[PDB]
Amino acid sequence: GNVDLVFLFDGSMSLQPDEFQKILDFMKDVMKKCSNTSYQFAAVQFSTSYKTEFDFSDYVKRKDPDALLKHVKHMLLLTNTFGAINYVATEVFREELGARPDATKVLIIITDGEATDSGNIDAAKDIIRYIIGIGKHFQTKESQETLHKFASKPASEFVKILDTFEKLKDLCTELQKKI
Ligand SMILES: [Mg+2]
Repeated sequence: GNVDLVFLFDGSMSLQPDEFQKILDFMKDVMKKCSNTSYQFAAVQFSTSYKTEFDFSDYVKRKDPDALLKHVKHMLLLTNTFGAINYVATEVFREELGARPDATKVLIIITDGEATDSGNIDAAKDIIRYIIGIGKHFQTKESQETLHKFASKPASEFVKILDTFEKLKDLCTELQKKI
């Protein structure tokens, strides 16, 4: 029943300060609701570059989402989603970072725009992948559909297109129900 969950969250230049803070608050809320469970967490900010803001070992030690994220600095650059997902798959889901070999791997990708880079995410395909596309850049169907390649199948389950986070059916509950 162990789940190792990574939040992979956009820090691009398009995010207003309140919008970036709402992404932080969303991750904290999921963690608080899912705390003291078989879930362990890590979080990675991506924009141009990728930074593990806290790893699974950190999570087990402090178990305080506000302290784990207190040092995050909004990167304010690009949206290199291909590089970021590869980074998570190969550099974050590792025993050296506290990941548990027995656990089910889950990736929650949070983004406010289309990917600026290119390539493939072969190395991450066996991870259960949800993508949340937040805000105005996903107002047309075409834009939304560009996120399907990053998510598990079917997109009707794994791609979430949101005006705001409050409209999402509660993620901790849904994960505990389904994973
Ligand atoms: Mg953006």
